[PDB]
Amino acid sequence: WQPQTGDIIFQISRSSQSKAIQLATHSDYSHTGMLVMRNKKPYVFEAVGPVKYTPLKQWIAHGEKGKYVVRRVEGGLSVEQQQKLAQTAKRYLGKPYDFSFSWSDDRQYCSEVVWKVYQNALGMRVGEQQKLKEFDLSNPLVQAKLKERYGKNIPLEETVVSPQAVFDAPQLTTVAKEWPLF
Repeated sequence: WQPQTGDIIFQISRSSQSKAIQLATHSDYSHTGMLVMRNKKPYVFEAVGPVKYTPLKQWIAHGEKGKYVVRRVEGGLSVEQQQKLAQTAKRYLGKPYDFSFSWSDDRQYCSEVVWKVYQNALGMRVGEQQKLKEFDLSNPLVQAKLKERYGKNIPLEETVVSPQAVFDAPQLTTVAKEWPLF
């Protein structure tokens, strides 16, 4: 794998919400970011409170067991497309972490910011949106974490984009994988 600006990278978060996210979204992925080459060095643009750039080596090390998978638009992006993603990403830097998973731009969560950058830079929708209530909220671990964060005021009608949703976007192919399934 030769990292390129725009590559979308996924990992298992070590945060306490990570398991609930995996369960609700039927996914192994609980954190995502987008590669940005800065002076030819790979950084991961990610919404972690705040939205920021992180050196790729450090980003990967933070994932559980160092596991990661990388998706890229099939056939690659042009240099011009890459420069538009990089440019747009700049507009979200410094935004705090979106603890509400709200679709407003005030704060950002991980898959929200990757989705919004692709949409605003290239007009690509990289992933299906659905309502919070449409996820799988049946597991008691999931219900406990929703209670912890939201109490009774769960935003059931909120438009959300999950990491799994971005992963399964039709444009994408896998270009790197260090993820043993044993």
